[PDB]
Amino acid sequence: ATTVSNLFAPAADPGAAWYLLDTSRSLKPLIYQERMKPSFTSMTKEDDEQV
Amino acid sequence: ATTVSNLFAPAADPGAAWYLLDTSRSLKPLIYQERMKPSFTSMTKEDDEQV
Repeated sequence: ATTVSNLFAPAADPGAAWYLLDTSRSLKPLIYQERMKPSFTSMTKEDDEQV
Repeated sequence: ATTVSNLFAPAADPGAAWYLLDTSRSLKPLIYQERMKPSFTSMTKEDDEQV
């Protein structure tokens, strides 16, 4: 705690143990979508909006 | 325009010129997107509606 100066939060870590700080967790990789076919509802009805 | 009670407006146009007095220009001709698919939203997946 500093009475006046509160600039930022420089962080120091050992990063050498079996684990690391703020470990990341993922279930499955990233998926991408292209609703461009004529069968897509919005791109035929929503003023031809494709997403 | 002359007289009172203005009448309908005929028009005199030549046809010899290959570039006619008017012109209808289009990016694409007629195109159709009949969605006869079992997975289409409104035929089996939102309603019993074929479009």
